Amino acid sequence: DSSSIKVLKGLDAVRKRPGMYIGDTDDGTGLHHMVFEVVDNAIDEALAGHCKEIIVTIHADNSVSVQDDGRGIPTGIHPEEGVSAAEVIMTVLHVGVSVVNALSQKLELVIQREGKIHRQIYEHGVPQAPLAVTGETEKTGTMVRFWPSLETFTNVTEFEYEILAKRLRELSFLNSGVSIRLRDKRDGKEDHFHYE
Ligand SMILES: CNc1cccc2cc(C(=O)Nc3ccc(C(=O)O)cc3)c(=O)[nH]c12
Repeated sequence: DSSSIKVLKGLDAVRKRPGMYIGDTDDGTGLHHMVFEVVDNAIDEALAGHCKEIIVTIHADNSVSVQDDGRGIPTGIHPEEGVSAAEVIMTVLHVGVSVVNALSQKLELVIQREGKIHRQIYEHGVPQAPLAVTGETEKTGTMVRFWPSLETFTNVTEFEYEILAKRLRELSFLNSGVSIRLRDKRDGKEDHFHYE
């Protein structure tokens, strides 16, 4: 199946030359760019008028989650490639959320839409299983939590609050109307960014 082959070549490509996709993997810039890429996806959903709140969280285990209250990534199985439209978005190259997926040792996807909660787990960009319904809900949105591969990233491996805060504040400025929360579980620090 062409599609599976393609996807794995893409993932492999990104892990072999991460500099070409995420930036420097020693100085922290690439590592923080992982967060910004995921956030940019949530910003699109806000720009489209479906997302009002985005929540960025620094977890104690040095992963980062991004939650929006948008529509939820479509979950219906694409006829054309045999898996959830969400998995296509998470894995197909073109920088795209697939790059962050490729360079994460684990990624967790939680989608709320059409009354159902769906969940999928990825490792180094590869799904452990197809997207599956775990429950019901009245809410909508997309939550992506990722744990960056320490095979890829060295030296600066811990997320730095201030670096995330500066960029998220910039993004709220550029995208007037979007409301962004940043919360650090390591010490309870939090901020709310919202402009005009
Ligand atoms: C944390 N959030 C987050 C992380 C990473 C990727 C995405 C991707 C989307 C997205 O693709 N939404 C979307 C919604 C509806 C439809 C439709 O046709 O109904 C098509 C696309 C998103 O909303 N949020 C994301």
